[PDB]
Amino acid sequence: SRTIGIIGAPFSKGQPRGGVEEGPTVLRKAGLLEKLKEQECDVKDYGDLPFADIPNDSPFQIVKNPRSVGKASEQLAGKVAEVKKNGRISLVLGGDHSLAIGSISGHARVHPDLGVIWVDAHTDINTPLTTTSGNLHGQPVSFLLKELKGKIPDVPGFSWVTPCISAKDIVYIGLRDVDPGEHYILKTLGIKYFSMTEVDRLGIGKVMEETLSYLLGRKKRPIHLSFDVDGLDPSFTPATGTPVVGGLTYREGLYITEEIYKTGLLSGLDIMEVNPSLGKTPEEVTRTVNTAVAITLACFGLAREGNHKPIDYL
Amino acid sequence: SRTIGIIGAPFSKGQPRGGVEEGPTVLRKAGLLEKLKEQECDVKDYGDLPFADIPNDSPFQIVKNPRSVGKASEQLAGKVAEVKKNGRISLVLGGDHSLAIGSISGHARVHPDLGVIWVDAHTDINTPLTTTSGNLHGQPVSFLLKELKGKIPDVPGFSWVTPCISAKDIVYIGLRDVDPGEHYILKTLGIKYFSMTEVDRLGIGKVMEETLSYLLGRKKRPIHLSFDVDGLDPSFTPATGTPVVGGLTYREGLYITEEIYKTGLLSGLDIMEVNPSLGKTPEEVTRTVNTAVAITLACFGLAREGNHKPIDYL
Amino acid sequence: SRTIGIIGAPFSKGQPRGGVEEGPTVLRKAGLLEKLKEQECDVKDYGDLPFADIPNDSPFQIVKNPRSVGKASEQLAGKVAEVKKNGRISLVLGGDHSLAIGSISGHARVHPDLGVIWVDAHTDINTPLTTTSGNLHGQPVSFLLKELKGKIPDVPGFSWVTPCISAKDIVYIGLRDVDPGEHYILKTLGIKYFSMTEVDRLGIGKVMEETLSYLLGRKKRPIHLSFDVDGLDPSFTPATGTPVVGGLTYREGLYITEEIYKTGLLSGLDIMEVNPSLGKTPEEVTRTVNTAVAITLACFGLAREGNHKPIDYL
Ligand SMILES: N[C@](CCCC[B-](O)(O)O)(CCN1CCCCC1)C(=O)O
Ligand SMILES: N[C@](CCCC[B-](O)(O)O)(CCN1CCCCC1)C(=O)O
Ligand SMILES: N[C@](CCCC[B-](O)(O)O)(CCN1CCCCC1)C(=O)O
Ligand SMILES: [Mn+2]
Ligand SMILES: [Mn+2]
Ligand SMILES: [Mn+2]
Ligand SMILES: [Mn+2]
Ligand SMILES: [Mn+2]
Ligand SMILES: [Mn+2]
Repeated sequence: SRTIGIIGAPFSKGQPRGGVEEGPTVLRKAGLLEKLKEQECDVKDYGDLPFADIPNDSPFQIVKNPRSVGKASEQLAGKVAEVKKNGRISLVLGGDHSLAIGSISGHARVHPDLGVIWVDAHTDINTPLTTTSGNLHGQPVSFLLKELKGKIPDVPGFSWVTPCISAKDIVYIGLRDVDPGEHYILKTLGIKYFSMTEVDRLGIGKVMEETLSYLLGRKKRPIHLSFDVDGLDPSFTPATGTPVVGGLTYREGLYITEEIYKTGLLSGLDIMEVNPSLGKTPEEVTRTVNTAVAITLACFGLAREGNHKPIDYL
Repeated sequence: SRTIGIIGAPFSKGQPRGGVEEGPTVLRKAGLLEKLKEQECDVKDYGDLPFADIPNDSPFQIVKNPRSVGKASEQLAGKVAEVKKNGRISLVLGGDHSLAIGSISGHARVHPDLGVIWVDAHTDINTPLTTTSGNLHGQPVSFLLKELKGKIPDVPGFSWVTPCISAKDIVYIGLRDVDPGEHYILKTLGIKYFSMTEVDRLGIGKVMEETLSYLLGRKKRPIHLSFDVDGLDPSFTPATGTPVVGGLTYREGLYITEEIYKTGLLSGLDIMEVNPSLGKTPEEVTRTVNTAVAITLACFGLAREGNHKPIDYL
Repeated sequence: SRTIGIIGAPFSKGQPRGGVEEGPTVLRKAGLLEKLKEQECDVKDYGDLPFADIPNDSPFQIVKNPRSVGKASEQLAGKVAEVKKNGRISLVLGGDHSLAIGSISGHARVHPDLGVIWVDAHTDINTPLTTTSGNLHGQPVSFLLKELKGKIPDVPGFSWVTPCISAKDIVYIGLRDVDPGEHYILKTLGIKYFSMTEVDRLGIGKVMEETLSYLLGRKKRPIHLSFDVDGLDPSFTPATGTPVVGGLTYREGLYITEEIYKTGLLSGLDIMEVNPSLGKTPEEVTRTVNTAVAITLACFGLAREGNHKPIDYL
């Protein structure tokens, strides 16, 4: 049975806009925990993380808020490892995507053999040196990849980081706004990716087959799904900081997560970048939160074909 | 040549909301009959059915308005059988989906070998015992299936019903909100279905190929298409009683119906659950009615590639 | 390297509505030339064409503004041939689609072996005799096809036209509103087409593979892409004169143009039928222009997976 440990991560300093901190709150108030319980799920809530203010946090070169971002991820890694040791699937409610450094790092402490599926409009693989924005939510993958050690400078706040995945252990789905440095890294390291071009070419059906065969073909292993809500088209998730048109549909989002659930190997989940304050209308917030909840429920067994308990309904 | 008998079925008591009775009216005022004539069609209008008021209709256990629903379907079955005996394709304008009991039953009197394609967000296969709503528009398939006789109680109003299809004679397309009891029946009886998950997996092209091969592979036979407008996404058909997000697109809807037309075997058609009173704006009503008309026109030969008469246009 | 010659064609008299003349202006003000320069491109601007007023232009039978349309295309053919002789890809900003007579004709003077890809909701293949509207933007293909000479009357303004393509040298993508005479011609001449039905059936991936294999399988040759913005769904390009629902998505539009870019054979491009005055809101205009610019940028190398210069980014 599929058993979850919920971790709230109200953190925003990996990017400029403030409202992403309210991510955990609006998802919970949408009745996420209750809805999980209403399906097959054993849910334990490990609460929202207290991220202390680090008021003295001047840029490292162009990299903004490095100490705050680093500490938040350090804290999150500790909590994720704790929930994993308790035999539960970690469900991190973000919060900006810089937290993926902490989420994946903590997960990997307990399950070093994890494979990562990254659903996003962006690769989030800028280094502190290639970034032109300095926003750390556009950099987390570079901190995790072994191949890029010695390319990442000693950024204050990140001394605790030990890269825990290789180029072969991650697959991107949804990419349509990739920086030139990022594209260079992508091609250089030979990372498997399905940009929107590939999804258009192959269909999401083949994308998922290829994705799961790629990661699980050799050996079954724990899956970490890091889901940036901006992976989906802004017509479905508008209340987010860096929306890009031409995204994955609602249907494609549910297909990805249904197929992932059915492997029985989902081990860690990030639901990131929901910013209710960026909704142009109340309905836009509602639509974004509703979609994020739907995505989450699919990850833990809710199937569009229907679900039933193991009894005779007739 | 493709020859039609139109039957209006202004009936609503299979569900709570009243405006679905206006279905026939708004479709006709959209110029449906004229547009059919403007393509290849021989159209006879058998008028709107007069459904008498049965004011004494207390629930049967939780099942609501059983006598009214039963009589409406009994009447409709008689009219459908009449149009079929006249060598015409019955076109039923609904009205709520409980009327499918009458439509399919009457059709099957004349053509017992029919196969059913059911386009819907829902399976509509609750029994009077499994339903939690009591709304009969969520139950019609259970009354039609031979396998489920002895599971259906003697509901007042339905003594005339004799189940006329087996589990193998129906294919669902579009399913994304299926009750647990319904999912149990679906899996137990081995009914062929393409939920939105399958449509996402395979593409509507393969779905239609599989659907038609399934029903027609052994032997050519009459097709009954029961089309709930909520099968399509609410972005296309919002003025309907039980909308569910993540539906079939407009394009997928036309593809389904184009492919069905081209078999030359369409024998019965239901266009159900249009409720103009549920449109949030006049445009939403217009959009819903326009889409329903477009779907209908495709069923009778209107092709997106173009149509032409058998002459030399040059 | 991919090298462009921009030609503004502010012309509207191939159809009734006036604002399409502002096409070049709003695309340029959207920063199109700058954005092309911001990617790999050598851009020369050959300016906007001065189309003299021909006030004496009474209908030829039902065909409207024949002399004005004919002269505009004659002028455009001269400019396109000039840019082609200069070793550049002609980029024509329309303007209504009647200008395709001039664009393709001029291109073909320099590269007689061109193949045409026509992205549109319409076939634009009515002759002056089959048209029921008389609008010349619905007729340009008939003037270009060799097979139809002797079917085209001596329309004033078009004596300069010499048909330059055969039935085999054109592929349509996007068709969903085709007149009966047009469908007759399509089927009679055996022209390759992918209506929305085929796109639904096969997926845009297979459509592009088949399209390019069809045109380029035997021999590599220059490609002319004539892109009517109404090929895309009106949810993406609403500010256009003849919108039709159920169109190609934004994603499909970018996939078509990405795949075309990657052949290295794009030789001529038309971006047609943008009419800012038909936007119901400022945002609709913006959305239409934004989409058209995005389509154009994809034709000249902008890839959703990312782009990078030939250096070491690390
Ligand atoms: N690549 C960006 C966006 C990162 C998004 C983070 B994610 O996916 O968690 O939301 C954007 C860089 N871009 C450079 C030029 C254009 C504007 C900013 C960056 O800041 O590095
Ligand atoms: N399955 C439902 C909806 C039926 C829709 C009828 B159709 O497709 O003609 O429109 C809904 C049951 N559901 C149970 C719990 C949630 C709310 C109601 C039911 O009432 O049985
Ligand atoms: N086929 C039409 C539309 C042409 C669109 C031109 B394009 O693709 O550049 O935008 C429409 C003919 N139709 C006949 C009956 C219905 C209304 C007009 C025509 O005018 O010939
Ligand atoms: Mn992102
Ligand atoms: Mn991200
Ligand atoms: Mn339904
Ligand atoms: Mn139904
Ligand atoms: Mn057009
Ligand atoms: Mn056109």
